[PDB]
Amino acid sequence: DRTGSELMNSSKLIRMLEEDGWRLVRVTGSAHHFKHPKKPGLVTVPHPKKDLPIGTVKSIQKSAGL
Repeated sequence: DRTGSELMNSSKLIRMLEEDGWRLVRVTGSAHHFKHPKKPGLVTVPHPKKDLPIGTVKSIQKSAGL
């Protein structure tokens, strides 16, 4: 609930990130650091318990999907 470095996300689309083959290579309290063994991309989803819009997620999908 800040206005800086808000990478926090909570959405069903995070599950898609898992199903795409992204693996948690670095475990953190809230921030899940995912790496896909094919593309040089690192996706970090900090997942709290809260209804969060996909506004940041669709930005993640740019790195996670492309």
